[PDB]
Amino acid sequence: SPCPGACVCYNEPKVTTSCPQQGLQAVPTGIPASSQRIFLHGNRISHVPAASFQSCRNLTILWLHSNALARIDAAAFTGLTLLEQLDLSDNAQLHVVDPTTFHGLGHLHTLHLDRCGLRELGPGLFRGLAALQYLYLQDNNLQALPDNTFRDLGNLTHLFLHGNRIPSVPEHAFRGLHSLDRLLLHQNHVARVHPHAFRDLGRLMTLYLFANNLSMLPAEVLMPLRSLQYLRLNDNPWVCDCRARPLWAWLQKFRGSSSEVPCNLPQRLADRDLKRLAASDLEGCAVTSQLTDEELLSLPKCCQAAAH
Amino acid sequence: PCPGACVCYNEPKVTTSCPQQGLQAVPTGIPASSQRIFLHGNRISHVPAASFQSCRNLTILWLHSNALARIDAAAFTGLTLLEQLDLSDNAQLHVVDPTTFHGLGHLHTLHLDRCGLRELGPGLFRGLAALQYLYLQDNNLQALPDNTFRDLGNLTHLFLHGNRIPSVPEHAFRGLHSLDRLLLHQNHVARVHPHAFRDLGRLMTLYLFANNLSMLPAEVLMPLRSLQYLRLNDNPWVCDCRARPLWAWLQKFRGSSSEVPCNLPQRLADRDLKRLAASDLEGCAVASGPFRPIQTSQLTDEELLSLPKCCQAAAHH
Amino acid sequence: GSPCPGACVCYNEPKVTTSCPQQGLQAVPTGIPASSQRIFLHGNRISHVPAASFQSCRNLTILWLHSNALARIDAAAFTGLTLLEQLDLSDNAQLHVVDPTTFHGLGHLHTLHLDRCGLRELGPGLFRGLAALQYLYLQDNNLQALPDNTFRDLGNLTHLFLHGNRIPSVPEHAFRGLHSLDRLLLHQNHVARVHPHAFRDLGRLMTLYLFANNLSMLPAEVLMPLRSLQYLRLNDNPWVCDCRARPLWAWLQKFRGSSSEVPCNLPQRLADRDLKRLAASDLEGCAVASRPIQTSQLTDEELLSLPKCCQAAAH
Amino acid sequence: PCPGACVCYNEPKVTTSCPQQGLQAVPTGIPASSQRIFLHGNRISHVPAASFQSCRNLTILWLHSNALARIDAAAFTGLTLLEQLDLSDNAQLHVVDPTTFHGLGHLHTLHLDRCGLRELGPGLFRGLAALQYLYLQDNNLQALPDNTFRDLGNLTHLFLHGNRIPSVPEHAFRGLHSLDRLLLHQNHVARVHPHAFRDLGRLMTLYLFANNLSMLPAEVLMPLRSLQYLRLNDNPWVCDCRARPLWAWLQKFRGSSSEVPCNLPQRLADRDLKRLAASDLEGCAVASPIQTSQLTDEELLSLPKCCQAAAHH
Ligand SMILES: *[C@@H]1O[C@H](CO)[C@@H](O)[C@H](O)[C@H]1NC(C)=O
Ligand SMILES: *[C@@H]1O[C@H](CO)[C@@H](O)[C@H](O)[C@H]1NC(C)=O
Ligand SMILES: *[C@@H]1O[C@H](CO)[C@@H](O)[C@H](O)[C@H]1NC(C)=O
Ligand SMILES: *[C@@H]1O[C@H](CO)[C@@H](O)[C@H](O)[C@H]1NC(C)=O
Ligand SMILES: *[C@@H]1O[C@H](CO)[C@@H](O)[C@H](O)[C@H]1NC(C)=O
Ligand SMILES: *[C@@H]1O[C@H](CO)[C@@H](O)[C@H](O)[C@H]1NC(C)=O
Ligand SMILES: *[C@@H]1O[C@H](CO)[C@@H](O)[C@H](O)[C@H]1NC(C)=O
Ligand SMILES: *[C@@H]1O[C@H](CO)[C@@H](O)[C@H](O)[C@H]1NC(C)=O
Ligand SMILES: *[C@@H]1O[C@H](CO)[C@@H](O)[C@H](O)[C@H]1NC(C)=O
Ligand SMILES: *[C@@H]1O[C@H](CO)[C@@H](O)[C@H](O)[C@H]1NC(C)=O
Ligand SMILES: *[C@@H]1O[C@H](CO)[C@@H](O)[C@H](O)[C@H]1NC(C)=O
Ligand SMILES: *[C@@H]1O[C@H](CO)[C@@H](O)[C@H](O)[C@H]1NC(C)=O
Ligand SMILES: [Cl-]
Ligand SMILES: [Cl-]
Ligand SMILES: [Cl-]
Ligand SMILES: [Cl-]
Ligand SMILES: [Cl-]
Ligand SMILES: [Cl-]
Ligand SMILES: [Cl-]
Ligand SMILES: [Cl-]
Ligand SMILES: [Cl-]
Ligand SMILES: [Cl-]
Ligand SMILES: [Cl-]
Ligand SMILES: [Cl-]
Ligand SMILES: [Cl-]
Ligand SMILES: [Cl-]
Ligand SMILES: [Cl-]
Ligand SMILES: [Cl-]
Ligand SMILES: [Cl-]
Ligand SMILES: [Cl-]
Ligand SMILES: [Cl-]
Ligand SMILES: [Cl-]
Ligand SMILES: [Cl-]
Ligand SMILES: [Cl-]
Ligand SMILES: [Cl-]
Ligand SMILES: [Cl-]
Ligand SMILES: [Cl-]
Ligand SMILES: [Cl-]
Ligand SMILES: [Cl-]
Ligand SMILES: [Cl-]
Ligand SMILES: [Cl-]
Ligand SMILES: [Cl-]
Ligand SMILES: [Cl-]
Ligand SMILES: [Cl-]
Ligand SMILES: [Cl-]
Ligand SMILES: [Cl-]
Ligand SMILES: [Cl-]
Ligand SMILES: [Cl-]
Ligand SMILES: [Cl-]
Ligand SMILES: [Cl-]
Ligand SMILES: [Cl-]
Ligand SMILES: [Cl-]
Ligand SMILES: [Cl-]
Ligand SMILES: [Cl-]
Ligand SMILES: [Cl-]
Ligand SMILES: [Cl-]
Ligand SMILES: [Cl-]
Ligand SMILES: [Cl-]
Repeated sequence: SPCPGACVCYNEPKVTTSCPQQGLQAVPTGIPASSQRIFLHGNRISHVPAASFQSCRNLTILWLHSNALARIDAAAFTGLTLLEQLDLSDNAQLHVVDPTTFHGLGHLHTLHLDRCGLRELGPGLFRGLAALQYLYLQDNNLQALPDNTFRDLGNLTHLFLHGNRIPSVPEHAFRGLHSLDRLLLHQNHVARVHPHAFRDLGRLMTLYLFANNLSMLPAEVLMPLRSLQYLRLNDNPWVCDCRARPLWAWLQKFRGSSSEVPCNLPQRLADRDLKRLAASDLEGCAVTSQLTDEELLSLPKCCQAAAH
Repeated sequence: PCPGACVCYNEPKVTTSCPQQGLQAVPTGIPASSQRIFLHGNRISHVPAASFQSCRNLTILWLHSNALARIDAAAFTGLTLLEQLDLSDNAQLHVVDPTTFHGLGHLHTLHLDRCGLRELGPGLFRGLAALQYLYLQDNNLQALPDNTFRDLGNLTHLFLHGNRIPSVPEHAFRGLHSLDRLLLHQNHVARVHPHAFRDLGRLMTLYLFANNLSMLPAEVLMPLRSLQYLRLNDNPWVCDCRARPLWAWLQKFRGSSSEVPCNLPQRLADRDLKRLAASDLEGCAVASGPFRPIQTSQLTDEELLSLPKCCQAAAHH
Repeated sequence: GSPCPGACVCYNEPKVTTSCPQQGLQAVPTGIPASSQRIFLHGNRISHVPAASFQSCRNLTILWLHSNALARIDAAAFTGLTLLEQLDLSDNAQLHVVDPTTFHGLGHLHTLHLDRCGLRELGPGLFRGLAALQYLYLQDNNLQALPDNTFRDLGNLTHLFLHGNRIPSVPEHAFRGLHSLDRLLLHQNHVARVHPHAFRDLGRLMTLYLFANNLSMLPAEVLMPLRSLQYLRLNDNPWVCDCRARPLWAWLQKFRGSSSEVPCNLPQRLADRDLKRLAASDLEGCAVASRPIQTSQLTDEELLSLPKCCQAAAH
Repeated sequence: PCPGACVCYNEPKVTTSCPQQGLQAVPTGIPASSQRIFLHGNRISHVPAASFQSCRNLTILWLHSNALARIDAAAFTGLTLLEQLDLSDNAQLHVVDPTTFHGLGHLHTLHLDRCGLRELGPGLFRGLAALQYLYLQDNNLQALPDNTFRDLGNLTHLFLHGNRIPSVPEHAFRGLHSLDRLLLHQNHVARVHPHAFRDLGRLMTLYLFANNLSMLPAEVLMPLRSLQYLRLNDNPWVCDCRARPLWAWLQKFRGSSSEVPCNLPQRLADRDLKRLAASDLEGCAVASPIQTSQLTDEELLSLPKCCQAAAHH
């Protein structure tokens, strides 16, 4: 019954404790235990200690974005077995989340972790979140997409990873994401997508890969994407020589929608859209042609053969 | 001995035919060997259990356009050779007992349109594994519960237009793996659950026009691999970020579709979603709640929760 | 109506019951309470069951009509009885025939007693749609055949009683559909042969009675689908212990379950020997029905109708 | 820092051990890195959600032989690395909230015996796909609801003896396809549904002794293809017509079984059913001494089907 001074409390449609943008630097004491939704966003809260909301057993929505979170205790969400939506975004100094923090939240549907200065995704961080549908991880400081990071997320439909520093997509980065509809990887440092990286993405409808470091994309990697409707590939250093031939053909047959695929090399094809190129425009190796054998091994197969 | 108000003959099937004779009840003395009985266009109001009990070989029963107020739950129990049952155009019938069709394993067509039906009780279509045509249009249905058609694995046609169905839950159409044509137009459909059409891999025609769809998840169309024709006009489509998945689906789809006219935002009013470019679909156009012409920036976080996810993303950043 | 019929006793516990057995009733009594869940009319002298004889008793689950004087059952006798679970029509020896559509629509029927009803045949469609049926009693009738697909809808049937009839053989598809059958009683008939693959659908069968019949041989291959077999009775059959008995002999050696004795009727040298206890070398040559008649003097038509090993013999 | 009543050490696993210290509450200050906690033999009465919340890596929790009156539904929610949970010998616990074990997808053993349990609530064992050992013996259970163990695809041992289970319904043991050992002795089991053991194809050992079975359908034993040892003694077996299916099964079964002593009729008292001949099983021995001929058709409805046949002849 006693509502905290910084807060407004009401009962319909859900029991709500709302205290946003009140300059709070700590979670207010005396939050009604029957709260189903708690809005603490836009304050200056620095920490989330253990069991900060433990009495609110019926909590389904916890809003904590745009604070000054520097640390979240691994036991911060004790008691919140029914939590469905958790927004922790826009806390640029958070940097790290203990890998066990979200454990046991089997009702979680939405998790906002964007703009949290996250340096890495720890092992087990998203384990057990079988009901999760939306995962926001964009605009962090991620430098890797480790294998099996999303392995338990069989119900995930939306995965937002744009605006990090992801250098590549390993084979099993997206293992287990059989329900994924939308995958956004634009504005990273992706220089390559491993073969079979999209093996589990039979339901994917939308894939953004623009503003990355791709010089090539084997058509074979796109072949599991049988539900694909929309593909974005612009602003990549595409090399339109022999290595572009598979992607070129795939683009000709694909009935969905796609962006331009502008050539960056060779110079004679600069600013040409690959989709509009004739097959005979794709010749030789672009990369100076005589190289070290170790460097020759690092080039596409058609370049190694073009030397011969 | 043929009833006075009737005409009886034996080929091609034993038939008792007495339509539009102003009959106040089912006539007595219908030949027990009857296979086809045409009693439509009369003034019959009840069908007790004993009415057709002697007609063991009955396969076709026509009772449409009568004055049916009631059908006994045991009216057809022993008549399991029944193949076609037309009970339509009896507007005051209002309700059919959920056990009325149990055991009719040879039934192929069931007409229940224009019967003022208020609801489909649990188990109404249970066990009808041979049913091919089901007419339920122009009734007073206000709900399409999960598993209503669970056993209709052989149904090819399902008519549901002209009711007041407000939404399609996830398992409303579970089990309909033979369905070819599904007509849901002229209802109040405001939303379709993303996996509502999971079993409709053979569906060729789908009507959803004249409803209340502000958006349709492209995900719900994805299982419709046999789809050839899709009707979507006369819905209040919102052509903002929420329309992006459907927009892409419409570009790739090789079958035929109606226009998808944008209702909001105003700058895109009467534009066709099919003809829009991706860049046209940016941001959020608030089409729900009180204070109806409103900017997303003016909405609390709590208010944003009722909007599409992509609207929430647009408002915050 | 709600008052109890004169010849009856009515009570509510445990189920609403109308009980009028052995009252000398010649017809179904009027005024049986519509709320009846159970009706006992056995041991009277009821001569027929006309259309809708109990149609108001919508909650009826048990209808007892055995040991009456039924000469006819109207095809629509059981109108209204959608919830009927146990129907006992047994011991009406002058009934002779049931209209093939009489039980149609009785989807809750679990038990059906039709034994000792003088039944001359099982009409096409007689047991159609009885998906819940578990017990079917057909013993001590006058059945002269088991037509194909007679039981094809009886997927939940566990007990089938057919003894004391005049069934002459078991055709290939007689028992199609009986995937749940546990006990099959076929004794005291005239079974001269069991068609190969006749037991194809009886993988759950635990008990098979074939004694007091006219079997001269049983291919071991016909028993092979019976993976659940526990008990097999085969006595009182004119078993012929020649070359034709070799497969059954081998089967009996390996069989881990229980079986009766299998007494040899021919040849005379092995008369009344138990096939189970014979050595394989005791099984030789071919003994035709018949002084023993040689294969050598037989017609080719007759020869073709003998077991394969007999045809091979003397050839 | 190790709590005064405890001993703490690192190898082989980080362990906090404080058993039999007369503790009335879970000690505060248990090291967060604890993988194993031994608090058995104390007098602990409550387990609030906060108790073990900081022990994120907790794998083994021993709480047996305490005074538990209550376990909070959120007591283990975040501790999803739990593999062994021993809550046994807390006779006043009586109820475990149906959500208590949700999300424990690494749980391998769960001890709930001697907890005075009155019921198993819906969803109590939901999602425990890793569970191998489940102890539920010596409680106060009066029913085994359908689908109680539906998700326990990896369960090998299930102990249910010493309860008051009156019957086994058709789908009580649905889902238990890895089950090796099932102990149901010392209950009140009067009947087992014919298809109750449908999913128990790997079952090797079945204890049904000290119950109230007057008969057991052979049909229920048929799917038990791996069965090796069956205990059936100390039941009031009726060796009349209703025993014929079990009689035959007993003749064919090549694993081991206890004696199956007849309780009725008097002429076969204390005889082993396994040793009887088929001719010894005839007619109906009515539980009362009442003749079969004297029985009304109404009364016969509550008897085995073969008794109805033996009565009417
Ligand atoms: C949660 O909701 C339930 C059901 O309305 C209620 O009984 C319970 O008291 C609530 N819990 C809290 C902590 O308010
Ligand atoms: C995932 O979504 C499906 C519906 O698509 C739902 O039935 C299921 O309960 C959800 N959760 C899990 C763990 O499958
Ligand atoms: C990736 O591309 C950016 C331009 O968008 C460039 O500045 C950067 O050096 C590239 N990095 C690598 C590793 O190629
Ligand atoms: C129904 O059809 C069967 C077979 O054609 C026939 O024997 C019977 O007389 C017909 N009529 C009735 C009322 O059963
Ligand atoms: C469905 O229809 C086909 C022919 O259209 C038929 O062969 C099949 O038996 C029907 N299925 C059922 C379950 O009756
Ligand atoms: C649906 O739209 C029609 C016209 O477009 C309107 O008359 C009706 O009120 C709407 N229904 C709902 C529930 O908003
Ligand atoms: C059958 O039982 C139902 C519910 O017990 C009752 O409402 C109904 O009146 C009964 N029918 C008759 C004919 O008594
Ligand atoms: C047949 O038996 C199965 C197994 O007990 C049961 O689930 C099913 O409901 C039964 N069928 C009918 C029609 O009663
Ligand atoms: C059937 O067996 C009996 C044995 O009592 C025998 O009398 C009868 O002739 C046999 N029937 C045939 C057709 O051989
Ligand atoms: C759990 O173990 C990991 C190492 O696997 C360690 O980094 C972490 O600090 C441990 N957690 C606690 C609360 O001790
Ligand atoms: C079940 O057991 C198998 C074999 O021991 C194992 O591979 C599997 O991981 C187990 N399941 C779980 C959920 O641990
Ligand atoms: C079996 O039931 C009887 C009374 O019905 C009871 O005395 C006996 O203790 C029961 N058996 C067991 C093992 O509890
Ligand atoms: Cl609440
Ligand atoms: Cl804010
Ligand atoms: Cl903290
Ligand atoms: Cl959500
Ligand atoms: Cl993104
Ligand atoms: Cl999408
Ligand atoms: Cl390729
Ligand atoms: Cl792009
Ligand atoms: Cl170009
Ligand atoms: Cl290449
Ligand atoms: Cl070359
Ligand atoms: Cl008309
Ligand atoms: Cl009128
Ligand atoms: Cl009526
Ligand atoms: Cl329609
Ligand atoms: Cl069509
Ligand atoms: Cl979608
Ligand atoms: Cl349209
Ligand atoms: Cl149009
Ligand atoms: Cl506008
Ligand atoms: Cl347009
Ligand atoms: Cl964003
Ligand atoms: Cl009698
Ligand atoms: Cl009659
Ligand atoms: Cl029999
Ligand atoms: Cl049996
Ligand atoms: Cl034959
Ligand atoms: Cl053979
Ligand atoms: Cl025998
Ligand atoms: Cl001889
Ligand atoms: Cl001998
Ligand atoms: Cl042969
Ligand atoms: Cl140590
Ligand atoms: Cl102890
Ligand atoms: Cl351990
Ligand atoms: Cl023990
Ligand atoms: Cl035990
Ligand atoms: Cl049995
Ligand atoms: Cl024992
Ligand atoms: Cl065995
Ligand atoms: Cl066995
Ligand atoms: Cl003995
Ligand atoms: Cl008894
Ligand atoms: Cl009696
Ligand atoms: Cl029995
Ligand atoms: Cl008998």
